[PDB]
Amino acid sequence: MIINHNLAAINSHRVLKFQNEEVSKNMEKLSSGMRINRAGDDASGLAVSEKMRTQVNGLRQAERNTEDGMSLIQTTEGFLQESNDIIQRIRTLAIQSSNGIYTEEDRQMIQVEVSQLIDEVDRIASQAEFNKMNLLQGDFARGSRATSMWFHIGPNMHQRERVFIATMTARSLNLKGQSGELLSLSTADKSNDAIGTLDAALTRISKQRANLGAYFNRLEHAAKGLMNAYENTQASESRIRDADMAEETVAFTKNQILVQSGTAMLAQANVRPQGVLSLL
Repeated sequence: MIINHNLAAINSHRVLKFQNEEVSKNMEKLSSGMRINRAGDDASGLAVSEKMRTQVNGLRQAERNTEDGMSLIQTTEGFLQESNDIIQRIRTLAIQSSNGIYTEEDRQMIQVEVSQLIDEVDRIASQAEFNKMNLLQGDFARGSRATSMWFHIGPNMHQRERVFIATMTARSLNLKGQSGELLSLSTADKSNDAIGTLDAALTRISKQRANLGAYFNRLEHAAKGLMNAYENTQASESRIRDADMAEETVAFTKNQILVQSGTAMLAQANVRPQGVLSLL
């Protein structure tokens, strides 16, 4: 028997060391909880998982953006509500002032309230704000040269939609003139003519409310779609990257038993050449 080299021990050790490497890979997978932990396990799977992680993060952020845009729209509509109520009050006052039983003094008394209400409309226009941004002054109007409002409702580069808000000053409503002269109710004839102007202003405010309502409805649908897409994308990403722990435990236990058996066989092969010494 050859004792200068122990080939059985060499073979047993080689098998054992590669079994130990397999055990280490299993432990990595079990402690992290992810099937892919280093490049090499599945390169294309890792690339697809990273793209899907980008998509998941973007879908969550886009849903948050959609909620924020919803909040902005809701604030703007809430601001328009007060203006609509004020214009309704002014129209009722114009109906009353058209009657012939009133003198000029009573019409001036009505014009006092008209002046206060028109000033309140202008105050709403110039002071309605969202995150230090004016909403009703025409900054986001269709032909505006100041700025534009965009909502980024998608996880990718150009997935954004534009929102237009028109001007609700007493001027775009024709309650204030070019030189700043207020709408007048001080005479019966002018009060009668003021009914049509107030009707047109109510029409403009209603159109603006309809536009914002449509914007909100669309944002609702977009948010529901974004949540559904995010759930599906998380399902796909976890199906590609996350480890199944039952299978991993099975493989780990098998490799542990193999390591134990290989160690026993290495110990057995180490003492094998001791039988030669009986011949010396």
